[PDB]
Amino acid sequence: VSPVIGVILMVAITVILAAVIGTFVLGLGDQVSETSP
Amino acid sequence: VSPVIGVILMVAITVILAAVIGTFVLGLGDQVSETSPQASFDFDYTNTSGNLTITHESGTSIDADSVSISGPVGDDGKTWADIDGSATEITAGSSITVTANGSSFDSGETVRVIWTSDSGSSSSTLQSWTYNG
Amino acid sequence: QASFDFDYTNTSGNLTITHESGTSIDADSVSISGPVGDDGKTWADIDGSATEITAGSSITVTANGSSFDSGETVRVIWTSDSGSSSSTLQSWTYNG
Amino acid sequence: VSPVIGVILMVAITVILAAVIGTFVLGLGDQVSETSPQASFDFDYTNTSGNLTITHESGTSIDADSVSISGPVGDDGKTWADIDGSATEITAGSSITVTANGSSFDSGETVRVIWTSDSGSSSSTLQSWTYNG
Amino acid sequence: VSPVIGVILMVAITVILAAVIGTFVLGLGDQVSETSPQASFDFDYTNTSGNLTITHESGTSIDADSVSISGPVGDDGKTWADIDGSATEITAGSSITVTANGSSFDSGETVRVIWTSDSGSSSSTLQSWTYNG
Amino acid sequence: VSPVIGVILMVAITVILAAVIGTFVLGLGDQVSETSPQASFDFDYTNTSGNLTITHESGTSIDADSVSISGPVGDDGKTWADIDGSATEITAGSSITVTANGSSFDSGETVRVIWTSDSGSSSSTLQSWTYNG
Repeated sequence: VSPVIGVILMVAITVILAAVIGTFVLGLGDQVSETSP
Repeated sequence: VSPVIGVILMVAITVILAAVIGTFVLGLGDQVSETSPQASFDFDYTNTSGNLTITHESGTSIDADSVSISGPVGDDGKTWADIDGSATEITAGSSITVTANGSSFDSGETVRVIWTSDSGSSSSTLQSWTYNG
Repeated sequence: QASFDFDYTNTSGNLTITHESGTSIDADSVSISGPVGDDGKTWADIDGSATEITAGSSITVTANGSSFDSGETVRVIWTSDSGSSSSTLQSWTYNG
Repeated sequence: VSPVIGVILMVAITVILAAVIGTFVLGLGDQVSETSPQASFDFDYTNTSGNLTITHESGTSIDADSVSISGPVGDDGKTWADIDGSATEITAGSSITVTANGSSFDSGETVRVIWTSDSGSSSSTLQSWTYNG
Repeated sequence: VSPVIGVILMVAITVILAAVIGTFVLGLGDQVSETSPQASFDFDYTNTSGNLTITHESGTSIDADSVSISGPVGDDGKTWADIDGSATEITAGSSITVTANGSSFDSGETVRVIWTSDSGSSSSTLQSWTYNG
Repeated sequence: VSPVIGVILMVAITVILAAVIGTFVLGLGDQVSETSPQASFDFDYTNTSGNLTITHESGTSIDADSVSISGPVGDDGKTWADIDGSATEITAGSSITVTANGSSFDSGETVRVIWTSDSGSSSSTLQSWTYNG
């Protein structure tokens, strides 16, 4: 029983941590634009 | 006689206790679900008028009622389907326009794009934008 | 022994309960108890013509009033043929 | 007697709970697919008539029903296979002509080339063009 | 009496089943090893005689018995240590010469440099050369 | 009577054995902590006098008592806060000067910057410099 629950909680942590990285890298990539004439 | 009765009562206790654990572990395992969409957005700010435009660049298609804008803007806390009249899905090329609260932004003010699940028990920040003067 | 999936939609207040995996259950042995409109009715009553509960079978109940409040629980309950035993198959709590 | 029965019931719970996780992780892993084509386009604008020509320069071959034009132009929201009568693939040297809505563009107006997947659950912006006076 | 015996038999089953898993996972973990060398090679072809020269440019040192040539050439399937008489290592400046099968190459014919591990259960293509007329 | 007593004694054994595992796994899980700072340093050597200058370029701020210099230099094994009189933090623009042991370096001699944790049970090499003639 306990191994399956451990797997569930590890997956739950992984999803949140991946979202946290995704927001940061997307915001970092949006910053570059607007060349000058 | 007594050993057999003891065995019977021990089995009777075991069945109930196993059911009690089973309910708990099944309920615990049902809790994990509902991942959030992955997409990219473009923030375009004009200082003369204070208008900020948010456009969908690439990624999955998102329900317009699951996305809301939070920040120091006039349209604060409203969904993407409210800010424009008739949106239903957010695909590439879709945009909305909000205005900075007052008439302009101040350095260090953030505007976020937020996703909320259908049950309302999960949320995520899709993207955020900070004004850096 | 079986597993169920609870799917709640906040806009309309509808909660869907689906059989995921496990044994087959008589639809007259299972009832729903909770602050919902279909309270105390069996699985065979909520839908017109059910006879067995196998994987992929679902029912839809509605939150009493028009929405749930945080901390309200809905249970799935099994009752034996003689009526002298009962058990809670699964329960769902709304946590805002 | 009771320890063996407890073991039996614990194994019975374990099997179901493992199946419940397996379904979820398999469904999560099936979601990622369908990358977008990489290609380059040439935008050619004539101010006298307001006509903008979009030509495929180099890159992969693209279905003409997967590409649509979005912008302040008369042919807004139509696919590449609709704007010309009989296109089927987009290879190098293929071009379409749209006209600015009204009779001319205004500075700061953008026209995009957009790819949509067969299921309709993904989109991307291939290229965009902004008129800068 | 019976509960203690049930516990004893359950422990006896647990020990064996744990050993069975342990053997499998240890054998699975032992399988991954033996990465391939990284190096660069120069292919020099002369059309008059049909001779192709392969020279080691830069990178790690490679055993001459681990590298073989495969392609439409006379020395097909032979190791680097066979094509020249007395090679033992492949370092920068080392070269071999093969000849196109027949007396010349045809457009679209490929010659590869291939590494094989000591056990013989892994291989990789170090570099390939295609004749494009 | 005896089955119930057997159950009681089995439960009594189970509780103790579970506590014994719990202590071990909790202690094992407490061990992982204390990551090291990430920063960049500039090494500037003058051959006439044998002086090597180490400057903080960019990165996080570091306690001056957590960083020491190891190498064939006069100030060997001393912390960054000892080499200069009154340092407390290492931020960008902070530098120290050490002198090569003897009066000059020899080719192949390395100087390291080393971080040590507060408990003293972890260390890392921040950056190293080798003199290549």
